[PDB]
Amino acid sequence: IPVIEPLFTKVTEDIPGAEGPVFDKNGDFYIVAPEVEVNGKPAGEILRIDLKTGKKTVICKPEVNGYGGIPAGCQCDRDANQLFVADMRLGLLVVQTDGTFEEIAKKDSEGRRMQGCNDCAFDYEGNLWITAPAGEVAPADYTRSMQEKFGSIYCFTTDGQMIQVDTAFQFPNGIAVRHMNDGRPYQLIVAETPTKKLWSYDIKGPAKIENKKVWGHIPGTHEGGADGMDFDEDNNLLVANHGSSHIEVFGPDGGQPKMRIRCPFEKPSNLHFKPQTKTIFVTEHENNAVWKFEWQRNGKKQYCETLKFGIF
Ligand SMILES: [Ca+2]
Ligand SMILES: [Ca+2]
Repeated sequence: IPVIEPLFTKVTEDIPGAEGPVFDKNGDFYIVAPEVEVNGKPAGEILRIDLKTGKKTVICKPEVNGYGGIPAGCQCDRDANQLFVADMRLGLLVVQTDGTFEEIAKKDSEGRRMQGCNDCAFDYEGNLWITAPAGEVAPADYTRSMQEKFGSIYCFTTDGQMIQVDTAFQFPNGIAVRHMNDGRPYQLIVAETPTKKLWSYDIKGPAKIENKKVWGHIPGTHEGGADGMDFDEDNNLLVANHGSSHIEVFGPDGGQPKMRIRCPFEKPSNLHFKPQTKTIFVTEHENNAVWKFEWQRNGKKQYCETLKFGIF
């Protein structure tokens, strides 16, 4: 498998569990520190990063009823400059740039207790596909599906429904949506970390997925596996292979990686493209830092970059 070794330029450091890199509608960059703890208890943070200086500013330290969150994944909304954050203790949060937030769901559409989330992906229709590797949200005792298969998948629809679309995953992690050229969502890809697998489904409609299938295989026998993911403008899927020192590159059809990207660290966690560029910002857990490197092409436009009132 061809392996490229681009130059990684340091962005910022010392972010415990450095995760969920994201750009908002203004081009501002955000990172979440899920593993920040105070006295041994969760006290995760959502930070804004000045790309010019690398200086960190924590805008939100989410907590509901004394229970601190473990914010791990992000997506920027389109109709409003706000962030949808997957939290391992609080579920789905909507965080404003001013630092204020709101917990989206205590229970799903079936009245079942919500599970802690890790990452999410907006389809062009506005539906948010979320991975829930943890057990029930706070105040429930913290649990995560690294060893047992109780991880779930949700779809938070445009009409405000938190619908559980599947379960029994061994730590569902990164997630991405494949769209047709005309913009129609048609395939959901989900990473199952420890199993070294990437799963896929046919998106039949909002919160409607069918035909679960092992779409791709993650290299290595190291502890870890597929973490964060995203598509480039050509629909190639870059996946951070946590613990492998590489970011895997899958073709439109999946299977085995058609290329790998060597990182100057062992634990790449998540990644995100800077709008209108080839620049990929990468978070990693070896040094708990953020880096950036140039990819061969631009990224696939995020839902937040699309237009509600566009013509084409
Ligand atoms: Ca993740
Ligand atoms: Ca991303």
